[PDB]
Amino acid sequence: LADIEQRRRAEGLRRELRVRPPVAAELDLASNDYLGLSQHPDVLDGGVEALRTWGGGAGGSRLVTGNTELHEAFEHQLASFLGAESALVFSSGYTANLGALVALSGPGSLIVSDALSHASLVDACRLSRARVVVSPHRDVDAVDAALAARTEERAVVVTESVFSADGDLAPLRDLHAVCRRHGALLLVDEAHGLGVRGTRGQGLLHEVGLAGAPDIVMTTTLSKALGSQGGAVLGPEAVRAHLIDTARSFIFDTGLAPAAVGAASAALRVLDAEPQRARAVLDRAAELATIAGVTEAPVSAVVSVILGDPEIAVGAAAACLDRGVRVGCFRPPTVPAGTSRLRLAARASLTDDEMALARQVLTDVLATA
Amino acid sequence: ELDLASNDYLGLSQHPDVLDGGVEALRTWGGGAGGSRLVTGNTELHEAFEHQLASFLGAESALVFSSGYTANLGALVALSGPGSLIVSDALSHASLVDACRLSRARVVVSPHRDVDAVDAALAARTEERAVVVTESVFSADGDLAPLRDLHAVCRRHGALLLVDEAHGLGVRGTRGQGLLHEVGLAGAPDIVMTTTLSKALGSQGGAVLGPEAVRAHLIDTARSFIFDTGLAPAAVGAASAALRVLDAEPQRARAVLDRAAELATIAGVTEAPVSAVVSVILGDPEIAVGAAAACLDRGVRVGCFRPPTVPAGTSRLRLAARASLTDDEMALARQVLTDVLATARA
Repeated sequence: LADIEQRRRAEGLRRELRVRPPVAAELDLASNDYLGLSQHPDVLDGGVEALRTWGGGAGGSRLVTGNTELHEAFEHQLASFLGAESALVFSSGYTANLGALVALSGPGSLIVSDALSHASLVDACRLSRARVVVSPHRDVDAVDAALAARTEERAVVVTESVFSADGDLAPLRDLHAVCRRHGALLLVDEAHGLGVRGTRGQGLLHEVGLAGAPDIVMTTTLSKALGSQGGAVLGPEAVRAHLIDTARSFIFDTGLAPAAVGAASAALRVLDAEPQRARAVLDRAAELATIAGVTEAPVSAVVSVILGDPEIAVGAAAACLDRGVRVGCFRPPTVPAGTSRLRLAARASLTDDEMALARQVLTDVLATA
Repeated sequence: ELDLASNDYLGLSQHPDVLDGGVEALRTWGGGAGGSRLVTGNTELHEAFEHQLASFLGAESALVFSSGYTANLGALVALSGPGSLIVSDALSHASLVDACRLSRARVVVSPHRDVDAVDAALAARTEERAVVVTESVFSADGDLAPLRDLHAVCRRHGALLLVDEAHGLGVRGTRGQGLLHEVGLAGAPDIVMTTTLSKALGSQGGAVLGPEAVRAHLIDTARSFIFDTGLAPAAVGAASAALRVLDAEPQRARAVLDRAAELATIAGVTEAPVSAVVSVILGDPEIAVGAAAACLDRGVRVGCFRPPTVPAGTSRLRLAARASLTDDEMALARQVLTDVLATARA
């Protein structure tokens, strides 16, 4: 009942408030539309055409024909682009993670999940009803130790390829080595890897040479680089079939709107035709990092700018905002108490003029902090 | 062929205004929303639709999710949690089980529409916080939940009532506002409602409706919302337009009932259907799939529930009514279903 109301008290008095409305007007360095494809003309046209062809939403789930030919065609397109045999779309990356992790583990199995994991995967781990071990961030030897000592026959090692927290890279090859050595599955969330890592933006798995691996399952969102909505699970065909019969986050879920599928497919075609875009987001990231005084070269789209106390940094975010530039802002308790930071999300579609605005605003705001 | 298996209850998925709304939304806001709705996703469009839907359903506030599934996850997880009690109806529990598991709460599963069982569960709890979860129209048999009784019992024990109106929206109510609104429970301070946008409203997504505090609470604490990139503008525009068509044309909501009755008449069912979907219980798990295959082979796709979904003695066909059903299609259904059922119950 009213229990809600002073668990407003506790976060009314304390540093947190929600939320805000836009309508396209200023410079956004906080979105994860890494390739700027969300508002690309061709993506808009693809979503519109798909919408006019199939209508709004669909109807049920599938094993032969519930949704559409559109979904399958896109699944094959994405799978072909990423080097996997099969793909299956979900309503979101969240539900894709739920479905995949639940279907590939279950009771009596082991899940080894990186500590800095997005959730998405914590809820998936809970929903899986498997034994969950949380291993230290990118600690390969810890994972190996967990896998070697297990009594459960079936094991899944879960990690992000590019971490949502700091944008750092996971040691996918080493992890896959320990996985194969102990007969474990490797499940990698490439939400921040797709369109960013790889010479052509195929993700970190493809970049480090693990595309098409028989014991690797990949998940990703369609809402970042591919600038749309929805999720996808990719891997060997058997994985897709298994998902089709068993996945409570897929059979009960009405799936993905045709418009989102068309937009994602178009975004994929533009990305495939323009590999330079994937380099462009990294280059822009580097530019932002140089503007912000960050010495560490960006390995992903997002640049973290650690300032310190949670009120010079929020002040920096407010000054940036009042000068037409919205940036990301992490503070306690989302991050450790001494590391309140700004977060700069690069996009491949950033023009030199927009970068000039960012340069002015960020230079001035940061110089006085 | 004739599809009697879809849940596009109002036939709005390809309604011209729905298409135009989605196209406009897409051309205005683009594909998806870049990020979540704590980033830059809370668009004027989402807010406007939430207010619109809340206004139509008589609720104070609404919050849209990427699906009805994630809407249920968010609502149930955020409003229960460790140290609380969840009382979940047995026949709605198989869609809501993931939410119950995710909730980290103590979960008691009560017999179908057994109000006194729920009361006994609420009275004997040690947890101050309790949530009773049910569907208004059950996906299993399309029957109605005793919402008024459940609410009386909830108020007796200071418990929250959580209702999934996925199959009630656009179907129950004089204007298709759902069962809660119909039995006079709209806008109740101790009732939270969820619904999909993918059935009657012929689009995609979910929504949680209730007191303003519920919405603010969800925005601040709901993990299937904060970590979720949300709902496409096109889906929101399509849903909004569908809602406007439904509000302007209540007869559609009446029509789906009428067709359902007709289907029930075709199948020999004596009870007038209380919802869009009609069950034809045959029996054995291959007299029913065989009947479904015969229907399919004569141009009509019907539903078929079997073990694990239903008890072994009641494997059945399911016929989903739509407002967009023509008299010609109803004639086809008459011919095919009468013929097949006579040959399945023989």
